[PDB]
Amino acid sequence: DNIIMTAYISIFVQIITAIISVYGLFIPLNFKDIILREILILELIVQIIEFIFYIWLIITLQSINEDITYVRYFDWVLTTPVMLLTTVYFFEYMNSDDGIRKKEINDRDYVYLFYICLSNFFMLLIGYLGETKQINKMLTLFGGSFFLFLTFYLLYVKYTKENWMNYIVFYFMFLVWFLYGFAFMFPFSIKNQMYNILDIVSKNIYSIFIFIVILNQSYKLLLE
Repeated sequence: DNIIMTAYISIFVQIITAIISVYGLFIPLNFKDIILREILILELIVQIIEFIFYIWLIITLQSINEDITYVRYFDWVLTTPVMLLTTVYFFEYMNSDDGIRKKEINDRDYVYLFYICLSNFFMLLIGYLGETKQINKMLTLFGGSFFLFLTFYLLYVKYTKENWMNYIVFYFMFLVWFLYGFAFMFPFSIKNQMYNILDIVSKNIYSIFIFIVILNQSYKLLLE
């Protein structure tokens, strides 16, 4: 009952977040702030993949004859790299006194961003091998956690500055992603309830956060 229930809740919050996000795209910004729009567009692309998974889940859960948790990885392998890119864009936005856009960041940092996504890919591959019972759960937790910590280390040392704004965003995101590893430990029903709620936080709450930053910047523009 509780997987299907939390899946419907997720889908509700997905639809509300998509509405807020699309409105966000239209809100007037200074040219130096337009990377926030670039971020919201990528978050909406993520939402397309998330939605297809959640519709598949609610339809499929009617009649299930195996642990289908592994199917989430077909979503994660596409969405998590995009989410790491939008995190980099936000930190660069936050920490750049000068206007910066994704083209300039992508062109300059291509190699480093590739390695962030490669670390993240190895995390997911180890998780997938664990989820499909090809390696034991302890080895999965250790190997997956190693690559999670490597991904966030790479993010930290290149893209953070030493102030409260940076610590708050970085460490909240880190905790949320860590809890996907925590969830891995749990039996099928509890694990999938946890993933259903975590997706709301990692994906949808991030989009709403970006929307709020856009609202704040647009108001400054209106007032000036």
